Amino acid sequence: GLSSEQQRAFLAVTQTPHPAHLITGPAGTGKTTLLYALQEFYKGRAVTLAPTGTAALQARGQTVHSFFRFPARLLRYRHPEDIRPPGPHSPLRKAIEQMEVLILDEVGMVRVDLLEAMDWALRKTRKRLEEPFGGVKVLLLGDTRQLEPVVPGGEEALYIARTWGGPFFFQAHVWEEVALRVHRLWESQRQREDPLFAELLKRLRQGDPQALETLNRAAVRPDGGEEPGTLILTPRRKEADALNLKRLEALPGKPLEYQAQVKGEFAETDFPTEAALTLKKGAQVILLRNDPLGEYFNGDLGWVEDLEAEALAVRLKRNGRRVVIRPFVWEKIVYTYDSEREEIKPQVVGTFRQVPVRLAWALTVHKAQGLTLDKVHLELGRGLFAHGQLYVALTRVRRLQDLSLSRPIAPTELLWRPEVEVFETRIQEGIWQKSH
DNA sequence: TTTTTTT
Ligand SMILES: Nc1ncnc2c1ncn2[C@@H]1O[C@H](COP(=O)(O)OP(=O)(O)O)[C@@H](O)[C@H]1O
Ligand SMILES: [Mg+2]
Repeated sequence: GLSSEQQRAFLAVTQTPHPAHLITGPAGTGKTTLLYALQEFYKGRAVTLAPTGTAALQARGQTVHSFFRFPARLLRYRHPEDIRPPGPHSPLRKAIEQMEVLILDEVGMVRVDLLEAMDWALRKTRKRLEEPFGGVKVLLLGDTRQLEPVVPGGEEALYIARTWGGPFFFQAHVWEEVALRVHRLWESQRQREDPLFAELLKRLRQGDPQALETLNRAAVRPDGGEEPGTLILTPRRKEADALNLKRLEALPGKPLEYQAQVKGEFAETDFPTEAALTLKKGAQVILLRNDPLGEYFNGDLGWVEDLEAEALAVRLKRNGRRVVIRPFVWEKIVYTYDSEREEIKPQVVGTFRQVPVRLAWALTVHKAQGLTLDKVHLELGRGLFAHGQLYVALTRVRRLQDLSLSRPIAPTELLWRPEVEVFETRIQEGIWQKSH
């Protein structure tokens, strides 16, 4: 049931012994439905992983961290304390030893250390140290034009720069030992549903600011946020918070405040949600952690149904189901430099305990990455500031008419890091081999 | 500056 373009990639991946493939293209191009066809072909032989919970859900797999039991921190290069093989008689060891294919969805969101940790974990567990991924055939799928992987400041950023030169999956050293065969998908849903939108976005992918004039002519209407069924996106947290606060205060009903418990050193700028979180029944929220039992994910939108002491009920938009939310603990990690060997090392210095809930009438563009919305309004505020931020904001909706802007987009807000441009020009040949 | 993954 694949299109001709999808069948081309399906056959190029399944009917060759080559062990490393990348299937890439813009959103709506068929990557996920091709993944399902690959799963049906391989079924027992393949393990499906993704870097986020919502992507793992859409890929019918698990997160990379959960499968390999990686810690939620910087994965230092082949470091035995961050990358631990499974025990001698564990189910995970059997799963890795018998694995033939690893399917990795949304690979553009896989940070370089995550991918490298996969490589090392597979090599060590399978005892094939000289073969990339321990001889497992890796099928990467994803768009290469997204928000960059998260890289905190301080010694962590310096480590990643020193070790890999950057955060992207194509900067991993494993590509120096195996060639990545590339297969592009061009035909998108959007090309059929709104070709004008698809043409504008293609030019913006190419960094062409010319496209902004038509986009601004079509989409600028400052009152677009006042319309029903409209989620508001902002570049920064402060403006989204003010939006949410206004909606919360206008919502009739009795409020309940959830007070975080903070221990040790945890600056409030690093808080994953508000320390004093006030909620009302019916408030639009977004969940902030992945359920270990798979009933909800970080990024799930929903509505507050019940509010009680350290426990609330949320009705999920995704499936209409009810989930009960209790506090989670986040850790603050600091990396200290040893200054005599290379030797940075993590230490947990603080903890933050709070219900994993944030108000969601307004969201940041970063937080809305990976959601598909029916209608969005972009309240630009002081402006977009990150690689891919404009493109990700625009692509949250299916049609240009579903989008509105508070003001014209400026050419300074169309941002792409040159390393991503360089990698794209090299994967237009059909195969890519990282130098060194 | 500026925001976000991962348990
Ligand atoms: N071969 C196909 N047959 C039927 N529907 C398809 C096919 N390919 C894509 N679609 C539809 O197009 C939409 C986008 O496809 P998807 O696999 O989600 O693309 P992407 O992974 O790039 O977002 C999906 O909702 C899917 O229903
Ligand atoms: Mg996809």
